[PDB]
Amino acid sequence: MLWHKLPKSIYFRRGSLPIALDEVITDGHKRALIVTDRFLFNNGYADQITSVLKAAGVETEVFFEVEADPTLSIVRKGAELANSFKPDVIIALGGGSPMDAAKIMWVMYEHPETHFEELALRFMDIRKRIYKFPKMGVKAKMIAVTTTSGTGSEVTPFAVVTDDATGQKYPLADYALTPDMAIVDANLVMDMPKSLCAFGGLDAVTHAMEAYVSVLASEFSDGQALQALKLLKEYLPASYHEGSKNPVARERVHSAATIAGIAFANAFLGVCHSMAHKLGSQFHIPHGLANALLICNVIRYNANDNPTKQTAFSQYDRPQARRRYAEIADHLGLSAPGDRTAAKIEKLLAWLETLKAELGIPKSIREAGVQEADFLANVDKLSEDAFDDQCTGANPRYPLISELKQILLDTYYGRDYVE
Amino acid sequence: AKIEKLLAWLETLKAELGIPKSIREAGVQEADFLANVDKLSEDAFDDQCT
Repeated sequence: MLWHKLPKSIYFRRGSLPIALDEVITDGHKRALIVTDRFLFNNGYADQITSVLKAAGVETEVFFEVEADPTLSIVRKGAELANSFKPDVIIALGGGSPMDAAKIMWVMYEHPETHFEELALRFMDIRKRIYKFPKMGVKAKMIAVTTTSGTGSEVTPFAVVTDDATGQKYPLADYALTPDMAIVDANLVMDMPKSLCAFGGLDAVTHAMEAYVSVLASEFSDGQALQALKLLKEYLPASYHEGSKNPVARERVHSAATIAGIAFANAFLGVCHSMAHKLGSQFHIPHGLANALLICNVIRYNANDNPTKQTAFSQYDRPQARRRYAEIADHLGLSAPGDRTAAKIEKLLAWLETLKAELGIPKSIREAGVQEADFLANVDKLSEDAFDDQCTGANPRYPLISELKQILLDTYYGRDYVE
Repeated sequence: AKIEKLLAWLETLKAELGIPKSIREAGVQEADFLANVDKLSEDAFDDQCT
């Protein structure tokens, strides 16, 4: 059995933040808490909510203590602040870290008796509905407001928490942590400088390129993935070169980014996802350009006819990983009227590197400022640590350990994966 | 000879303290460095040297 699960209401467009939070004034809440960053609190972005909320009169406060990664102790102080305050509306603002930080400090606010480890053990993935999760939404509810164009963490039920003492990652994922309302505005994002826009643009590119060809791809998220891929090729370079002098392409890039976030929230992600997580978490690389270096090698990694060494149910559901890449390529409008498969694959993967040219990213990991010593020292620390971190995964070809470090070495030197 | 023996020493010191050998290995691209070299060239002249 397969599903399609979304938040209850997604409101969106340019100039829609103050008119969306009128319905929480009308019904019916009186106390509120805001989770955001210190940086946006230093600027005048957090006052745009509090100034509207205090005119009707509600109790508001700001938690601007969010590190770039959640550290499992910030959320403990946040839960202490929350059950000292007792609110019933939690508004998350930002991108990435404040959203899942608010999710984790909300799930421990509804159940202060549950310990973290049984949450870390009972709940690690979906496709496994054993057995159930405690009832939430009883004394509070969550609103999610995005700022950065390119992530979809306001519609996805995912969270990543880093331990302080051991440095241990913990992913949490079940469909009881999606927010109740997602607000998609474009006025909040008009002054971000390049190339912060290009990072999120390539992040949305990879999230939409992956989630079409997964093995969990049902027919309910194919059309939206193809729509997210269609809406970037006209409006991402125009948003990169000028801005905010052209206030048309930026909001369309923003909206297609949250379309991609809707797309991968049901058919899950792949291997370059966790590889980008570990590559960015170790070298302190910003997430978003890590997979932009990897994605062409991953497309080459999946473009093989049929090596039957680690395949599974190859006559049951999946046609071919080649053919769906060909479908992306000739749907996008990049093909002659008379072609074959491999020519369409080549015309597809020739194009995004020409895009990455003017988006202005380095051509390997070494030009991003990564030495040889610590890289070759810890490559076998990462090579199998990126195997058990849920990949599993919906890779069309099941991988093994020594095939990932081939990608990790071919990317750092600036070569291609061909055999 | 004394001057040469002096500046031969702290290069061996920088060896085992583990620091890169030029600015490029620290992670500085060529484009924005050649863009901003004449900005920094005279701006580091008036700034009290003297």
